[PDB]
Amino acid sequence: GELFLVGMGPGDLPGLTQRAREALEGAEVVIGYSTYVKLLEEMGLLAGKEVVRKGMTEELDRAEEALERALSGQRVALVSGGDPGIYGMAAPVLELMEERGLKRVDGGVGLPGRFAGEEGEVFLAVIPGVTAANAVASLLGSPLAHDTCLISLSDLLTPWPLIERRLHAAGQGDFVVVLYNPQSKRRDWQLRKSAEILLEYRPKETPAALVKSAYRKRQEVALTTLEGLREAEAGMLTTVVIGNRQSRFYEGTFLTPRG
Amino acid sequence: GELFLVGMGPGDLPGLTQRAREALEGAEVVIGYSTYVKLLEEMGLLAGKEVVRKGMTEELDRAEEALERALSGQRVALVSGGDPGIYGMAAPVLELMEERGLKRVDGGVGLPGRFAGEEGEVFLAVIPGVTAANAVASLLGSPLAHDTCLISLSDLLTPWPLIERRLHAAGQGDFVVVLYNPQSKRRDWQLRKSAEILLEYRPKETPAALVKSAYRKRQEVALTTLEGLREAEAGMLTTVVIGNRQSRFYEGTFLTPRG
Ligand SMILES: Nc1ncnc2c1ncn2[C@@H]1O[C@H](CSCC[C@H](N)C(=O)O)[C@@H](O)[C@H]1O
Ligand SMILES: Nc1ncnc2c1ncn2[C@@H]1O[C@H](CSCC[C@H](N)C(=O)O)[C@@H](O)[C@H]1O
Repeated sequence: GELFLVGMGPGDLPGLTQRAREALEGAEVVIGYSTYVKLLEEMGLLAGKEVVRKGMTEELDRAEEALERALSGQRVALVSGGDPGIYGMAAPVLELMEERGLKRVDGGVGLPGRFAGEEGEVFLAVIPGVTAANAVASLLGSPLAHDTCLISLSDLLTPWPLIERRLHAAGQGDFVVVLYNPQSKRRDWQLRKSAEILLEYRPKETPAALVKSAYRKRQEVALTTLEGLREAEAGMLTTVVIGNRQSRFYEGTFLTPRG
Repeated sequence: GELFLVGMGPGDLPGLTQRAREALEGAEVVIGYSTYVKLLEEMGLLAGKEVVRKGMTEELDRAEEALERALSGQRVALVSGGDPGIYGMAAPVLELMEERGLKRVDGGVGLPGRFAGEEGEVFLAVIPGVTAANAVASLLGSPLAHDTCLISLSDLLTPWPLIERRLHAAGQGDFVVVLYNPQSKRRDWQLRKSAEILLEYRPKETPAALVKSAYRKRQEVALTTLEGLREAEAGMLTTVVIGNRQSRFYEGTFLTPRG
């Protein structure tokens, strides 16, 4: 069967690539987390297709569901917000295929590729999409105009000590920092802690920003400073951007110099 | 006037977002480096528009050209490969506007935004696109599935010592690394040096890859190891990806684990 991991971009119809539109068009079954599936449903892109979102809350369940359906011979589209390879479905799917002992049967390298196992075969492809970092940057100015680090604050499946390590490294290397999954329930202090770590490498007045629901309804852009981040509140659909030692604000824009 | 910095994505027609297509459609004048402009011309997207590519070799010239035209009241589309905010035109344009003393006249934050000065006004917007990192990752597997660092090896306008610093930090933090502008003429040793720096933090057998002209003609995917990178040759349209201490190869795919 076919299994296409389709990156949706930030969330609006214009945000998808034609390649993503085409992948959805050819899919017989579309799988993804409720919120994303509904966005596509509202766009009117899932008419006449089997839509699967019930019981798709868990990352692993979505991957297993999509893989078993593809192995059975269905043309599946597993949707991800932004890009599937950035804290998305690409990794869970490959890890599951590896676990199931699927082997490449076309002699190729990378993807797309055809794989097969005792339980069938699957043509796997990843359709890229605009990731949150680039999407929120377009709503800020040129914050990522220089070397950037992408870090997820989702301690889920990743030790906080390591995240601290990633933050110190990003801090000492003077990288612009983009925080994915900035705030949680279990640990409502991670954002503040992240800011304090970075504060040891760059000024309090270092430009920072919290962009919520980029390109979606209730989109919100909030400019602040690294120091201000210590008391900031972030949602589940928020991406935080922290400038480097050269970043500065220019007439409302977050400007990170090219040189 | 209008000035839209349009991200083209990797280079093929399906790679553009509908938002990018729409920005080009509404533009009266399209500006960009020869190679990118021609790609769009081949796609048949510039019919009936004033196309500017002669004398557009320099980054600064393209920005100045686009800005002066917009200030004069033209609807301009300044095109960039991938995303305009990743080693693109977003920074040069903002820096030029700042230099010219343009001030925001709509009370907004971030972008899009309207700016004006002694020489006129301009409505500035950045249309995001799939950046090379995400585009080549889709052709590899799930290499960027965890925290990633984007570094440009273009010593142009950026001291090599700093790049070394960025590399050591990325190395010590165990970040997956994506190298933009990997090889030059003046310094045909930067790639090898970069590999040697990272070799002090992760194994020789650490997965690595060189992806050339992703989604374009003569696209090429080459899998190798960090050690192998010391003797690798990269082109101007090549992006290099180096896995972290957990990355591994799986049946032809570059797999960086999610946890
Ligand atoms: N529209 C949007 N606006 C702001 N941040 C967003 C966003 N969509 C996704 N994110 C960010 O991404 C996190 C989910 S992690 C999955 C990310 C996705 N594969 C991508 O490429 O963007 C969120 O917690 C948030 O930090
Ligand atoms: N189609 C493609 N395949 C591989 N690398 C590419 C590419 N297009 C751009 N790049 C990478 O980007 C570098 C130019 S720097 C400009 C990058 C662009 N704004 C973006 O978002 O991708 C190249 O030297 C190369 O490393």
